[PDB]
Amino acid sequence: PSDTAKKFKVVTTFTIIQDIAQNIAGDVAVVESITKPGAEIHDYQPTPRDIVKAQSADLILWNGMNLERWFEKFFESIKDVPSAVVTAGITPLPIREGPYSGIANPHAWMSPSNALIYIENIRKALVEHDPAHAETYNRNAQAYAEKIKALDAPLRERLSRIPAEQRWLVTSEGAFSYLAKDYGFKEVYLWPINAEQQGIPQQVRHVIDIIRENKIPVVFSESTISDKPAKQVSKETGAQYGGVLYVDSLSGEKGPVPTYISLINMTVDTIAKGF
Ligand SMILES: [Zn+2]
Repeated sequence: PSDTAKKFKVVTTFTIIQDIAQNIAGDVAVVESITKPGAEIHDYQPTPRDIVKAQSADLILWNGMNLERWFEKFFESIKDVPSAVVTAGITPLPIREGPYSGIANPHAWMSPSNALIYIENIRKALVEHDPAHAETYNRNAQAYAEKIKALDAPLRERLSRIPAEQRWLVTSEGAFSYLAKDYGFKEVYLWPINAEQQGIPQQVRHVIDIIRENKIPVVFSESTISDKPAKQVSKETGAQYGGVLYVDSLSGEKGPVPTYISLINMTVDTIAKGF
């Protein structure tokens, strides 16, 4: 097939988009993520090796919706490589309280129906910038979208033993708003979006309140942030610590969450197991 031939190179900001894009690209392009699995993605601090990586790319993809607060500054260091957001056509859910009230929640990929839009935007970008391989990108995008569509029934079935009134999803970052909307959960979080911020101790008390009044049985944390506030809530309440949920990062390839599909599956399975 050729060990020497330089393939079209895509660099993504973080691992979820890398894996979605690699499924669309197949063996016709190579996709690499800037952030490493487990690394916090909202306020990531790029290195000089990161600049070298993106400079080597033919196309740079990012979430937008101000997810990657570092990206626009990072992109100043890149010359003559185009960049594209992958969330065009996504309906934002706003953050509802605090100093980020009204800012778009950037975690749109946790809705599998939204992931179809991610796939379409990535397909368009790949076809635009590497048109010689359009048939491969289109074939692959269609087959991957069908895989994602086929998740809806098993995911809903996996959550089907939790009656509507009990469907409370208590997490650390409020990163699950789109998933909660899709599957009919009421979200509760310890902070509305990852950031250096005040007010988490106050919110811990508020969440203990909500847990106690609704007798919610489980609370979670996520793979790139601290599990201490979540475990503070579980200690003070009848709720068990059920975490860890995956949203901002895949695991390593040898870890429990190597792919975007595995991420959606593991997050849903862990929620269901909590109940
Ligand atoms: Zn996040």
